[PDB]
Amino acid sequence: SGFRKMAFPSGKVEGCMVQVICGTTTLNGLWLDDVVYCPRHVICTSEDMLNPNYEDLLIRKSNHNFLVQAGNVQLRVIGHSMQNCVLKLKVDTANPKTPKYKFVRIQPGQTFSVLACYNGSPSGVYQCAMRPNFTIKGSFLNGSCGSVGFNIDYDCVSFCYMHHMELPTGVHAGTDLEGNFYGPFVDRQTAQAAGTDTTITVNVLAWLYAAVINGDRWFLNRFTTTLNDFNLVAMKYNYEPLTQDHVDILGPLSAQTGIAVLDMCASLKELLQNGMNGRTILGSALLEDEFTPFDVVRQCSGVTFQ
Amino acid sequence: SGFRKMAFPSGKVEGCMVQVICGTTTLNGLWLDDVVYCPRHVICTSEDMLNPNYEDLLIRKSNHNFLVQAGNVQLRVIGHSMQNCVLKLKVDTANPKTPKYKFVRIQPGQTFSVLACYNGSPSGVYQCAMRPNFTIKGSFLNGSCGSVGFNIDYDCVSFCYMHHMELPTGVHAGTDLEGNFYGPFVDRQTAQAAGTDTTITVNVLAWLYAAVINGDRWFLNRFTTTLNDFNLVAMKYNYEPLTQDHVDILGPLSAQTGIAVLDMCASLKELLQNGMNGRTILGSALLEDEFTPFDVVRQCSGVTFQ
Repeated sequence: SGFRKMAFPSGKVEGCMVQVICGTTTLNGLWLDDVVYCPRHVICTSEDMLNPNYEDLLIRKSNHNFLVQAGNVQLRVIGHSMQNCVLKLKVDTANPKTPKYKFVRIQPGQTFSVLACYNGSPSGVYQCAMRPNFTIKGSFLNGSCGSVGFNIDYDCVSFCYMHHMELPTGVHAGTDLEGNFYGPFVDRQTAQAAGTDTTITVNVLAWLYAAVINGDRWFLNRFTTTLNDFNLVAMKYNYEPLTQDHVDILGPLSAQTGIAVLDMCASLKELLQNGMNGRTILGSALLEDEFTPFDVVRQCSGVTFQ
Repeated sequence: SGFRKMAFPSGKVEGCMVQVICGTTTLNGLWLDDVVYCPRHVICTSEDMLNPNYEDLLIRKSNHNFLVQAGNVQLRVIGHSMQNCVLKLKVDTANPKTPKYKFVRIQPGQTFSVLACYNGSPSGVYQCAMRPNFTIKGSFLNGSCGSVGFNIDYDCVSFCYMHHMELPTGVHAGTDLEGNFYGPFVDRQTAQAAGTDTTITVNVLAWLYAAVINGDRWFLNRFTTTLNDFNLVAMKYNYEPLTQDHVDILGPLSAQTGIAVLDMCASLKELLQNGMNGRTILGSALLEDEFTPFDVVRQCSGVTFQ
């Protein structure tokens, strides 16, 4: 029993993290097969970041200007190319520790594990949700750029995030591993609006299910609701509209607990309208939205990897 | 910027986790050098757990009754001994993936990373505090026994916890790697009182410092206090008494922020007496006590491993 926000074991990703140096700039890179992926702003100075012309800045760089190191072993760059906002450095050596992997563009509301790195060295691991507004609320200090987010199913590591920047508001923005930013953001040191961050309703419901399974039941009421009625309430408190797809994803959890989804919606509605009145749920005084239905099932069943 | 509850990278520990089978019982073991460590209740059946005589139950076991497997590779047990509540299985092969390591008995209030395992396979990683009452609030399903807690400094993994049991109250109890239980607990399926769980005051203060560093400053007041005055309040809300040792540990954080420890105590005192009035600190609606002063410094500075 018990319910914790836990990350995937990071070992498989630890073996892929490298240090990338170009001029004065040092950040983290991801070494898979004979290719190293990193933020293209590795080529920028502090001044360049204000208004970079990446094509022109990269022209001034050759293969030998990129220094790649995996702890102690030196990697020779034998080719470089820019794919969107990522730089692909072709190296002479295939990573012997390359896991089975995919590149995945995740949807907003989905979760992943971040391996926070500095100077190519892993610092720590934690879970994140991709916010509806395509930001993340991580822990990223100077030099953390190129740190990656991932999910692990069985053998396969699915990379979904590379960290690029912190916005003036202190939230975090980045790309998929094809170098396409999540959200409207660009790799320029400028003012960038994230937009209204809504709560991931389906995740909150999944977490309420997790609570019931672990014996926190006080918030269960004798009321029910409709999708329309509920969504009217959702809109007021800046919650994502709940769809039938969402209802279907929660089906296994409703089946385990014997609580219909719309009954659980009615509980959430009261929590939103009345608050918690000093009580807590799974050790939290607010409604948690960083667990997907999958995360709850995975943890309540105890799925392992490799 | 940003502040997250993050675990140590688990790769070094992943390579040490094995499956231990004795009869019908399967749980996790820790393979270091040519010795495998596991909970001694591996030898128990469900019935045995009610009132086990471990010496007598172990007599009925020989080396060949212990099946140890590291993924696919079979380990031959060439010796077994019981050390307190742990079983030390001598195997024929030294773990090639044995990291530099120590065994450490941590103090209450200290934190560590748990690698949750099932069938010898890592499931996930999260941070825990050893509660003042020597319990932990983890996420441990059936088969998770033998999962370990650790800290990593640079090269060295310091193992501090092995999971043994869940109490009827749903909290978790276990041993150091010498097999001595933290707290008054025993490896018997019986009723066991944990005792009053107090809040780790020094950790709450460290976290308040973390908040200030990240720009959450609303709770800073124009008041101050004494240790005695503060501790009078602490006692009322079941907080650990704050000592001068605690004050000294917080010194670096007071120096960074320019907020005296006793001034920060005065803020905490008001928070305890008035609550948060609907506001949050570092995304929490309650006071967090699972970050040590070390954890805050580590994360605010960005210390890496290997």
